[PDB]
Amino acid sequence: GLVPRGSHMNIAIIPARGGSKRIPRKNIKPFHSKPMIAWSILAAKKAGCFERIIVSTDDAEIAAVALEYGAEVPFTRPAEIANDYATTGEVISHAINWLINQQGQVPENVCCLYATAPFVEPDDLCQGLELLTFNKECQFVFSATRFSFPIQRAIKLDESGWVSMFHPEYQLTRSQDLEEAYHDAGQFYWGKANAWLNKLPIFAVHTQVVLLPSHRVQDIDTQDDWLRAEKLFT
Amino acid sequence: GLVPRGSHMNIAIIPARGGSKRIPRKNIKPFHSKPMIAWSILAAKKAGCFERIIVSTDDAEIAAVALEYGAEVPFTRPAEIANDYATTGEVISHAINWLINQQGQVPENVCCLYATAPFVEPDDLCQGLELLTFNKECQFVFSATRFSFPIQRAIKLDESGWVSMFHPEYQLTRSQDLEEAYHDAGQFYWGKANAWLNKLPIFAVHTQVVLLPSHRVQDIDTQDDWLRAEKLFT
Repeated sequence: GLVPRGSHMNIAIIPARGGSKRIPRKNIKPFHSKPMIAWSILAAKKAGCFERIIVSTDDAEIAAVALEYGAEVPFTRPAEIANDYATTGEVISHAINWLINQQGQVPENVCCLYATAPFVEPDDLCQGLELLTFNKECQFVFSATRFSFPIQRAIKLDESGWVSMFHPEYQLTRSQDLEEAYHDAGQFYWGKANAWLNKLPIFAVHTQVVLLPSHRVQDIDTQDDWLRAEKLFT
Repeated sequence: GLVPRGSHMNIAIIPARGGSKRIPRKNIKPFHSKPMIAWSILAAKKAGCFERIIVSTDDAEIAAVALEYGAEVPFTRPAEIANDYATTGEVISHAINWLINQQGQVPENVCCLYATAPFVEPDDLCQGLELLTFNKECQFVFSATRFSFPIQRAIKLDESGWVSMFHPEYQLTRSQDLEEAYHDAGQFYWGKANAWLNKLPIFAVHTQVVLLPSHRVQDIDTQDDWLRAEKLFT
């Protein structure tokens, strides 16, 4: 863990908490015959732009699996309570301060990579760094994806199933004429260390995205989702 | 083609035009080793709630394939021009008037089923009828699906890649507190015959939906999409 004199310290933090309600043991449940978190550690390792890849967990079993797959677990966070679910920003800040305070290493660019993100592309990770660093004023870069249907044409259902538009002014508007819309794909978030530390708001500062195609963005929120995403990963 | 005395005339119309720019011959291109339109005719036949299943096309080759798979092609529309792409409503109205005028049969409930809709469930088709008919004032029922990410948190990109929110007032709003949003899945549209004939606006009248789960709603807009949707259909 020597580094070039003059190089910038770029790291991956992979948060993972125990306790997930919908899919028990979600972060270590097998996905295509590895614990789910393995795929994120593996992608971070293959990307080649990180000098450290750390799992931040509050759970000793998850810690064990992360070490098994070659991530660093330099600390274990104390178990969270349900009425105090730590935000991503709180976990990332914790890790950055811990590195500074406990190890005297000052991160510059910090990538939060989700534990459940098995279609993440090593290359998208590196593209995000490059966008973060090329644009001097950029504080964050996150994985995003296009909405597959125009948000302007969204409808709501009343309590009796009756349809109405959210925005009736677009009822007759040409599709070509609707402004393109995107959302957070929920896979990775690069930020400048000071951005995370200062709790800058990602969607309101100088933020860029790496755009992922729809097929690489997969919901894995239920057991039925986990099955369908396994069948597709093969 | 005898019917019970006192029964209501319920039909499927499957529009199909030639000329598709992105996927040539899209409506008859093989999908899992049948022409794409076959899957829609097949589902309509299996649903068991239609007394006629008609393909409305402007193309003799498509007509041939539709007859081959057991749809009726009682007429061929004259080829369209590119500067006069007929709306769904125009095609449906044409077919309904044609049945009345040319054959003296008056449709009551009319289902427009897209030619490219291979994950459509026979049962969803029948559920739509039942919703159309149970609710006296209902003019339309269409296949819809939830947005997978909240539309209120959508972002836009300026010409330099810079992120901003469409609706900054929701920057800190709880996910639980966002109103659920849906969109037209683009698979089928039931309507009362008079609704189609009177050109009633689907999203502004008495309209219901049949809600399809995300995995059954698949984009098939490109050649790469056609491949991925074949791999999944197996």
